[PDB]
Formats: sequence, structure tokens, C-alpha cells
Amino acid sequence: QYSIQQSLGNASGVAVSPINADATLSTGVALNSSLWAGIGVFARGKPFTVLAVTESNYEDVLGEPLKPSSGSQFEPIRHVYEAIQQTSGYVVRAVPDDAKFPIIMFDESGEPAYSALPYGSEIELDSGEAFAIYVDDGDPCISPTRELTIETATADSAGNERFLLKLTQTTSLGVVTTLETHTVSLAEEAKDDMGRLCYLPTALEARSKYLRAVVNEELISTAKVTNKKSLAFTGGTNGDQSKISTAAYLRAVKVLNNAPYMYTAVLGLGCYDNAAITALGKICADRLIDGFFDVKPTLTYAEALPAVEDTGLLGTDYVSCSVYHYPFSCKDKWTQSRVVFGLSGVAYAAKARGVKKNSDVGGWHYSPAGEERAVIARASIQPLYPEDTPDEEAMVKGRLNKVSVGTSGQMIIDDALTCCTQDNYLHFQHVPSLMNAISRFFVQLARQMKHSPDGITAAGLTKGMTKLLDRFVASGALVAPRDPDADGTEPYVLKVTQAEFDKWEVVWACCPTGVARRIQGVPLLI
Amino acid sequence: LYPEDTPDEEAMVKGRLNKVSVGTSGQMIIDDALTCCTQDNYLHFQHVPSLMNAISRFFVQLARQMKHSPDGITAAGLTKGMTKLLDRFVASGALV
Amino acid sequence: DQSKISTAAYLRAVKVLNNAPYMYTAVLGLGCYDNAAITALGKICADRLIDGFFDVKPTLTYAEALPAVEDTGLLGTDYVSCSVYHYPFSCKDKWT
Repeated sequence: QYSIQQSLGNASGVAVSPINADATLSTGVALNSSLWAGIGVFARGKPFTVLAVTESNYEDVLGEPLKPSSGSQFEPIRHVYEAIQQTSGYVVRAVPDDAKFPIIMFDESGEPAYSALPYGSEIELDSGEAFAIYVDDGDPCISPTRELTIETATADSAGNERFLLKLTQTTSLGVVTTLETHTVSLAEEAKDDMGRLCYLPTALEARSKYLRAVVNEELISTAKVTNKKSLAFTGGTNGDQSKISTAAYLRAVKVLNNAPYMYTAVLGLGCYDNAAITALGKICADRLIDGFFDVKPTLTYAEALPAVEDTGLLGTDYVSCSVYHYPFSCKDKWTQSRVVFGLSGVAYAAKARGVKKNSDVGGWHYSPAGEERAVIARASIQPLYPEDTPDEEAMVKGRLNKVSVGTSGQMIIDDALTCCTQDNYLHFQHVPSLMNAISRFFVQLARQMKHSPDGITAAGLTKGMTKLLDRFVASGALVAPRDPDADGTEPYVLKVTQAEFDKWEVVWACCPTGVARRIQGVPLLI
Repeated sequence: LYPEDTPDEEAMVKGRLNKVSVGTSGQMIIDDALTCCTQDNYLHFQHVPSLMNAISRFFVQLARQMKHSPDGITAAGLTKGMTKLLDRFVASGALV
Repeated sequence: DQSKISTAAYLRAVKVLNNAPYMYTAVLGLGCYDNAAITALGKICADRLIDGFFDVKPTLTYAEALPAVEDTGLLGTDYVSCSVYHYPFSCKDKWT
């Protein structure tokens, strides 16, 4: 046929305007997905990077669980295991300065040499070294050891010689498995069988998870690789992970702050550094993200209260943050021995269970402390301080959540409170979750409506906000106000004020539902 | 070609990419259809632009014939033709 | 050598295809991975109100697929009917 023009001119031809649709605009936000983020010390992982762990592949990413014999190192992995039973998450690994990774350098002839370098430092190539290969994963080549083999290959039209690199893993007993196989060429312009580019640094950065390579530009032209079998990486050791400086924790927190991925909750994976907890609370307040924190279980009942005040969270600046204390002990599943845990992740599990009760709205109504939401399933619990009882009123004043014995003999979280000094309905965790969800949805929807003529954007904002509020009311989030004489029966009241010519204000008022914490009954005779 | 690796569904939806999956009978299948539209204004779907383009093409072809006509007659012609086309589409189930 | 084709030849072929008396309903990218050619094909699709299908290079991995779509000049509201797909798997040729 022929082209169809648009916005016809002054005569003759006809035109069809582009399709116009604006009342159909909508914003797609899950509002039900819950994800957790945290930092910790793990046996295997890439230092100071955000790593995504799921229910299936978390063990491979984080490596083998740490032995309980070592001090203050088994907590993060087991907290991650407890918290990951519901949803996936993001972790940041912290490493001491003493740790290092191995590097294998190749000469012009092909004679290999071995060295070890710290994680932060960048490698340097001296004269006579064609290139170097190091491990990006950071797992030390102890116990299961990684070995590299080189084989020759055929050319491709242009005569660019290529070779096969094979990385294998060998256990202590002698079991050998093939991990990776790749075809790489020293020539800058090389092609694979399927047409993929064949350059060792580019190929490793594109389709490899373990190895990276750096090639000295001086010796790229004159370099030859011969047949070498079973090249083993030299000794790479991990420093004492029991002692971690505050600077490393701060750097890990800063790295976690700048993460493109979206996470719904922030968890303290066995971190007892006050500065790190304050930074995590600042991140939670900045991102309007719920946060859970744990006081050191080693402290007694009397010493628990000053510990909360020691952390810079007791104030009105951090509202969504919550704290817990758990001084009991249990038994590890992997190793049959006594262990002490921190009550972090169980609260996240309760929150996830409460969220999953609804599909579209999100189901953020339920507090993370209930008869069925929180159960704390563990092998066996032995109290560490018998013949001693806590003070409930002191804990309420200090904003601490305690534990009790359930009807079926299972330990249970009997209260949910946040780190808010005032009693202005904010110490409860039920309301900030709803408010944060509403604010996030409003920000996401308003970001799309930027730079619009007046009137159209008013209708769009009103329609979207009314739909969201109606959905929340239908889900049961909002209840009629407790004062019907002074306040209208409408659960929510929304108003839009243009005010300034370019600025524009929106106000919404909601009545959160009630939480049954104390029940009192009296008998009367008639 | 890349085992032990999984894609991110949400990232693909944000980037307007159509992925593939495994069907019930063991056959690979295209599980989504999206277009290169940044906004979510019902245009990222491929179902609507096809209908709109067909309607526009038919309207252009029919209006090309009715050029240079006295008023009234051309109004009746355009109204009758467009009503017939829209009734046909409604009967076919295009519009709800 | 047909392996290496300059962008000018692709642009000339696209321009020749634009001026075709015959009518076609869809535009397909037959294994063309030149960004300029894909943008020109999308422009033709938008101009003729013709549905278009395009394919990202299968050689890229899952992570690298997303930047490739943004590299092509199709992520916008100007091209609505255009669609893109990714398929990194392999098969066997019937002839060989």
C-alpha cells in the first residue's frame, strides 16, 4: 500500500492522528512481594558485593556452614537459613584484611608462577609475565581445591590460535569433578564456533563466575601457551573472622545502600556493632523500609534494657525499626551441639506469613507477633537463667519485645513494639507498614504523572488514589473513626490543593484498624 | 547453552522483553507478548495496536474514495461504512 | 565475503524496501543485528502502521540481553507496534 500521514496540512490528502489513550494509564506495583537484605560474615562469597540468595542456591553462594567451635561466626549463616525459609534475599559479605586470594601468572614461554594478594589491592604485572589469572569468587583453595588445565585447539580461518581452559574441583578424598570449560584466544579479534568473541578477559567477564584474567599489553603479540596439566592455585588463607573492625562494617553498609535491587525488609544478621545498627536504622528510615534488630543474647534480663538505649535507635527519628531479645539456647541442626541464637529472621518469617495471607493488596495488617504467625520451631530450649523473671512494665517502657510459653508448649512472641519513645500510636508495628506501603505506591504513581497539564493530572491522581484507598478499605485496612460525631463515617478522606502554580499538594487521612493486645472480662450476676 | 542460571522475570518485564518457558507437553513456548513501549498505558500489549492499525487502515482506504463530495451525502456514507465496520468488529468479539 | 556487510548496504536495502508497490502486513528482522537497520525498520513500521517483530542477538547471555534492547533505538513511545524477543538456545539444522 502507501504510507498514512499524520496531522494533515492545508489541502488534499487525508491523515490519521496517532492513537490517543490516557484514561487507561495504570501503575504496576506488586505491593505483596517481601524481600530481606543484610550483611554478615560468610565462608565463601565475593567481598563487598550484593549477592542474591534463593531457597535452592543459597548454600552454594554462601559456601559451607561455619563450625560452631569458632566464636561469633556461625550466627550469620544460621540467621540467613532461618530467614530464607520464606523468601529470597540479598547479602553483603564482610571480610577481614588478613584474607587474600591466589593468582597464577604465565610467562612468555608458558612457565607458571604462583602468588597471593589481598582482596582490595589491584594486581600488577612485571616484565616477562604475559598475563595473570585470579579467582573472582574469593573461596580459598583449601579443603576442596580448584585446579586449572590447559589444552590446545585448532585455528579458525584467520589462523588465530585458541586453547581450552578447564577448571576442576578435587575433594580431600580424591573425588574430581569438572566445573568449567572455556575456549579462549590471545588474539584480540577471535570468534567461537557459534560466533562468540574469544578474548580471555572479555570471555571471562562475560561467561564465567570463578576466574578473571588481566593481560599485559606489551606481550599480547608475542605470547604462546603450551600444554599444562593440573595447575593448582597456591595457598590462600582467610584471616580471623572473629574480630571485624567497625570500618569494614560501615563500608559494607554503604555498599548495601547503593543497590539497584529492591528489598522490603532489613535484617540484622548477628551484628552487634552499635554504629552498624545505627547506619542500618538510618537506611531503613531513608528508604521507608521496615527493619528488625536483635540485642546480644549474652546479656541478662537486667542488662538488656541499657543495651537498647546504648544503640542509637530510641527516638522519634526511627519509627519502623523494631528490636528483640532472646537469651535462650538450642541445638544446631547441622552439628549436634548447644548454641545460642539471636531472634532475628523469625520476626521476618512472621511478617512474611502475615503478608502472604492476601494476594493483591499485600496483607500488611497483622503484627509480626501472633498465635500462629510466630512459633519459633527449634529442637530443644534450655533456659540459661532459671529462677529469674523479667519485669514486663520495664520492658514496655524500654520498648522491648519479650517471649512467653504458648498453649501447646511452644515459645511464642507475645508482643510487637517499635523503637518509638512517644505513645502516639507509633510504637505499634502495624501502622508504619501500611503508611510506608501507601507512601511508596504514591511516589511510584506520581513519578509517572510528572510534567502534565493541569486538570488531566488532577483526574489521574484522584482516580489512582481513590482506587488504592478503596482496595485497602475492602481488604479491611481501614475502619470507621472512633469518633463519629467529630469525624465523618468515611474511613479515608483525600483532598487535592493546587496552591502554587507549579507546586501541588495532596493530603490523605486514614483510620488504622485496632490490635487486640489486652482482653478483660468481668462476671455479673442478675 | 547456560545451565545453572536463571533469568529475572521482573527485570525482563521492566525492560520489555518476551521470555520463553517449558510447556506442559515438554515443548518450549512463548509465555508473554509485550511491545517496546515504556509507559504502562495499555500500549505495551500487542493485542490493541493491531486492532487500532487495522481500523485506521480501513478508515483511510474508505475515506480516500469519498474525497471531493458534497456535504450530507459524504456524511451518510462515512457514518454507514464506519458503523458497519464497528458492528462487524463487535460481533467478532473485538470490543467489550 | 558475505560475513562482513557494511551499514551503508543495509541502509540502501531498507530504503529500497520502503518504496515497494506491493502491500505487506508484517515486517520481520531476518537475522539482522545492525542497530541502524533495526531503527530504520522500526521507523518504517511506525510510518506504515505495520506490525514489526525483531530479535536480539542470541549470543548474548541473560544479563547482557537487557542492555542490548536499550542499545537499539526502539525503547520509546514513538514505536508502539514493534516487539522484541530473545532466545539463547540451540537446535539442529534439518538440511545439515
